[PDB]
Amino acid sequence: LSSVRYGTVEDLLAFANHISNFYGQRPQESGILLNMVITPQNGRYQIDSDVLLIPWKLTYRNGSDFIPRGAFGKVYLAQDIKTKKRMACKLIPVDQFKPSDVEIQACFRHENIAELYGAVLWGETVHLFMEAGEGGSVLEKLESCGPMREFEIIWVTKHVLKGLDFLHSKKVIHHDIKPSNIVFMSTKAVLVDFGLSVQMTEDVYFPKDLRGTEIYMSPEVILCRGHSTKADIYSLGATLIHMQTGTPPWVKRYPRSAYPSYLYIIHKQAPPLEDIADDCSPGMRELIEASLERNPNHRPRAADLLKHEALN
Ligand SMILES: c1ccc(-c2cc3c(cn2)ncc2ncn(-c4ccc5nc(NCCN6CCOCC6)sc5c4)c23)cc1
Repeated sequence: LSSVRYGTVEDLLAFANHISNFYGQRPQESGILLNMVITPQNGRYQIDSDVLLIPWKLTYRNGSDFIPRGAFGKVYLAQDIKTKKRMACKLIPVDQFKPSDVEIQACFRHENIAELYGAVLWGETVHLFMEAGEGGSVLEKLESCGPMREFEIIWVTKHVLKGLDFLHSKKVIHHDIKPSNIVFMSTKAVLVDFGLSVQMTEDVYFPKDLRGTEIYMSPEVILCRGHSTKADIYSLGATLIHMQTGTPPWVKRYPRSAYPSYLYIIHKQAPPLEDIADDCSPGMRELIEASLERNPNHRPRAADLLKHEALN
């Protein structure tokens, strides 16, 4: 409350609720750390003096760069100067900070999901220290070495589906599955960015605002008339197209302009079966076109997709 301390998920959530309930006062540290990732100095965790914070920007070279709708804050690369340990840092202001920004990552832990290390308030900014992938993002790999080979896609898709299956079993819709939100580790691929993620109360989720990245959006998400976890499956299909072609589903056929109409194009023409790569196995084609299925009730679950012939 007055200083940064080590705590539980309960301590973390109690702090998040207090922040959501005064500028010009001396900036003092306060918050809860779930993991001991910041080296203390004189019995304090002084992130302003001991944590190296630099903006984390991705170099986009293909128009494969879409700003997420309803997104807030900034992504920074945080590094504890003493241990030289790298972490991701989601910087959110006090007024915009609410308990949903941490709830998913703090309560639901899985191998294919990025771990939440803690939340530190310093002045007017709340710092969300998270697990970082030492091997970069899927987008970085695509922009660097070009379109991915089928075996490399199968390896990533197997890991992504395990993380989706987990979140979908806990009734959580990720809402932003894109190559930039899938990162590489030494033995796995992990899902990041839980800012747009919601926990489902009932069988159908009714959004108040249109949130997410437009090119990977399903036809039911654009409509805002209700959707479920199946929305993430369409987005996976859209990322699968991005992985094998080097560009997301609609960008090539319908170029980028100051007057875009992608929400209309997806609604009138989805699934993007024309954007699927010409040189891909019949099994892999079958996997993509089923995940892009127009009707969410006829689209497979993450558990069904893991059992597919292409992956095995
Ligand atoms: C939120 C919190 C943490 C991460 C994150 C990124 C990682 C990582 C672990 N975690 N491990 C390795 C890695 N190699 C590159 N990246 C990387 C770096 C920056 C980056 N920015 C992205 N999006 C820009 C849009 N912002 C707008 C504000 O709201 C959030 C989204 S995706 C993205 C991905 C990463 C991502 C988002």
